[PDB]
Amino acid sequence: ASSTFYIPFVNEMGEGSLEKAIKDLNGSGFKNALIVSDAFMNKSGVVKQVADLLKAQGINSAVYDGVMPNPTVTAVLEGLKILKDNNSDFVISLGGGSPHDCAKAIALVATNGGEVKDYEGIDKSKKPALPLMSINTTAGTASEMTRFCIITDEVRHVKMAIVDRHVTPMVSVNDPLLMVGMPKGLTAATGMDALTHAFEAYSSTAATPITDACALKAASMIAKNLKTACDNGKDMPAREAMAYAQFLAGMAFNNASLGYVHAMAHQLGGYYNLPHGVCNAVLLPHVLAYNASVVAGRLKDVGVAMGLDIANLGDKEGAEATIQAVRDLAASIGIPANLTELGAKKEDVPLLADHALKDACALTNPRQGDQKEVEELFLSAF
Amino acid sequence: ASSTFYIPFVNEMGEGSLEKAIKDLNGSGFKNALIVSDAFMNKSGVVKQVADLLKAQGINSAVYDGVMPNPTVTAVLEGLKILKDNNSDFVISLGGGSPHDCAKAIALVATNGGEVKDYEGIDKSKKPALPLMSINTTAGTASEMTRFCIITDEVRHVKMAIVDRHVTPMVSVNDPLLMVGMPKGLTAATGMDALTHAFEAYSSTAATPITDACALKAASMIAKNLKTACDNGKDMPAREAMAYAQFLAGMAFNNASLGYVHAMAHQLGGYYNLPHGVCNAVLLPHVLAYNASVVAGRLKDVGVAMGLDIANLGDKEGAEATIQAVRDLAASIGIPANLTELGAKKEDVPLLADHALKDACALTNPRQGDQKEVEELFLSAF
Ligand SMILES: NC(=O)c1ccc[n+]([C@@H]2O[C@H](COP(=O)([O-])OP(=O)(O)OC[C@H]3O[C@@H](n4cnc5c(N)ncnc54)[C@H](O)[C@@H]3O)[C@@H](O)[C@H]2O)c1
Ligand SMILES: NC(=O)c1ccc[n+]([C@@H]2O[C@H](COP(=O)([O-])OP(=O)(O)OC[C@H]3O[C@@H](n4cnc5c(N)ncnc54)[C@H](O)[C@@H]3O)[C@@H](O)[C@H]2O)c1
Ligand SMILES: [Fe+2]
Ligand SMILES: [Fe+2]
Repeated sequence: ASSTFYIPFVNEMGEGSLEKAIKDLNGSGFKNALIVSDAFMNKSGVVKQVADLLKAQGINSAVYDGVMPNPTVTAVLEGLKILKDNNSDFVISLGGGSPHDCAKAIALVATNGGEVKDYEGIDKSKKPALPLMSINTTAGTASEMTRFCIITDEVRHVKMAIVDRHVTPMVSVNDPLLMVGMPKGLTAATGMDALTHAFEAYSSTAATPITDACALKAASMIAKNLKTACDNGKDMPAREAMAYAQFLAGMAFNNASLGYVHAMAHQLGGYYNLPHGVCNAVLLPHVLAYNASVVAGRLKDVGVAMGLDIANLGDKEGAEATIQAVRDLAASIGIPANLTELGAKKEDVPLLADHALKDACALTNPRQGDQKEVEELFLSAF
Repeated sequence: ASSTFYIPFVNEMGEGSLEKAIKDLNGSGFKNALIVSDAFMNKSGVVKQVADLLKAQGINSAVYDGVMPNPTVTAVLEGLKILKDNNSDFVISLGGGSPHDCAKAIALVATNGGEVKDYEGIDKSKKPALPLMSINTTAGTASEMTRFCIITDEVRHVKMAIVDRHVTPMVSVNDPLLMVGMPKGLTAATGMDALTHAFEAYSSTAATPITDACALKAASMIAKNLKTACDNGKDMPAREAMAYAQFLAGMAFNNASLGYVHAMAHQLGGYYNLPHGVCNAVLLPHVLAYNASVVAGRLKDVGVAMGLDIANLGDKEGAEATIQAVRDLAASIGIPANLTELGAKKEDVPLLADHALKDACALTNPRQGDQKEVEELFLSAF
């Protein structure tokens, strides 16, 4: 239906895929890698691990661990500098979403024009970014496989969006071994983010038969494995399932886009720098009820995929039960009860709702609302 | 077991996807294209169509329409000659699986030099093929998105399989506008080929959560639209659904690989010069029954995705009902009833089985047999 499916040419997954991925670099002609990650990744030795595997392949590396949650333009320039001083010939992002976005920005500018803003928009760059490999460590973002790059400009205090086929990593890596170390909180929040991606992509007005297939399979796997990974981060089968699941969710949202959960969430965790993952998790149930008036039938499909015994229910009751199941799941893994517990203030709703309707994710939401409707939706999230 | 998921980074689909894909070449830098197609595509004017759209973007093009079913080394060589004399900077395949494979080979050799036979096997090429855009016109092969390139050596009558991430097209195009012209025979054939891909991918020992989801969705869409597309090729929705379906089947088989149906069918064609699509179509049900002893349960899963009322049946029964549904679907769209009609001769069975066991697709079949069993499988299809 006049659509486009974006995704990396190569996506390595499963236990041991990291070594496989690095091993595949031998003979590639790369000599100097730029490892873009965060403080924690470098501290716990994950960076070292990569650097050594790389050395065993005759490839040296330089490290930039100055990435903070919700990347910034200063982080990028910071990486470009380190990149230049080491004359890096390729980039490797390591960690959760933040490192990938920063890395995508580094690699794009590395081979293209100047500042980041010059690429704020859709397919702005004319040249492919420097080869980029993204190694994911959380089970919920999928930023390692998206063509999205959101860099925050602390000047104008506005977050720029770079939707470009050129920021799609050349190779994505989802090795569950690097995920076993996720504490319960990050596991629950990123997993609920993955679930949100499935729900919003499946509900999107830009949905295709492909995104639908991936979205439902993702919700199914998350429904059968998120609780386990939260109650036992060492359960390798559950970790591998979530890695696959979060990728499937990405296959879906990277191409069908999202909705009001994210449009609204980006405002709480944007102006109030809250952890992306949880904001979506708490908002999800409430947005589903709102959208249920238009896509009750499809919310039921998701509930059915989730293993719920509702196939015989009408779409209305099926959607409610699915909405209830999401609430029960969130509660079972420690997700906050409402925005009140997130530190949000009801007096900020009018501002949040206005900026929410402005978010690019709001465009594909199945139900379109006005200022009043988004404000009341917010207030109900408290 | 860890896995890898291969796919072009950009995949354009739906009505109008052709115009979008060509428009996106603007500012790409490509000024001279080698269009690889066949006699039909050229005479019917599809080649001119594409050539003209390229012109509107200031891109010249040279055509090679010598491709025939089961692309050969000779065809590859001729195409490289035209490429050379025109110094084409990128390749565009146009048509079904034959042009895509021929184009992948031409593109791979253009940058890697040597001969086609040198790349037979896994990831043998050292450099990425010349940029390649694949425009698919049949609804069943998906070769516009795979990392497989099958070329036939006419001199010694030998099919060579090139399994290399470097042959993955840069951009795939699936515009149902180019599939509307498929005659009922080709619609039925390629449609059954896509269904075979789904079955074999779902039955494969290299299946993953991702290939499973894609395979099942492909089977569900085919069971719902193939018959409609055959009865009336002017039905755009049907054509578009078949296009997404065949792509989804490719998402599955390019990654989990195939099985005995293709292992055997590749021989019938590479010997009696029979159409790829029809060979698998007639063999499918006989191989499914053969494999039913090991994967009856998964075979039942496909049946359910196909909408069969077998959810409440046991695996053996569910599987048998699935296989019968396949036989009935094939009959309903005019697939020849057996290998005798195709012109296959029992006297050649011993050699067909021998080579079938040596086919790369055979390694993933869920049930491994021997010379005698494969010969008997063949004869059972006469
Ligand atoms: N394109 C979009 O619209 C979109 C969608 C979803 C998320 N995002 C972006 O993605 C980012 C969210 O990334 P995220 O939640 O994966 O994490 P971050 O938010 O990437 O990292 C969070 C923290 O978890 C740590 N961590 C990562 N893996 C770990 C492990 N295995 N064990 C222990 N600690 C680990 C990090 O070191 C860090 O301290 C945000 O910047 C968000 O805005 C963008
Ligand atoms: N992943 C892979 O690499 C892969 C998978 C399966 C099959 N294959 C290969 O692909 C080939 C099979 O290709 P196929 O069945 O698509 O067909 P071809 O075999 O591409 O073409 C068959 C005939 O159909 C015609 N045709 C194609 N599109 C048409 C249209 N829109 N309208 C009217 N006629 C049209 C052709 O001009 C030709 O006469 C085999 O050679 C096989 O080995 C490759
Ligand atoms: Fe998200
Ligand atoms: Fe096939």
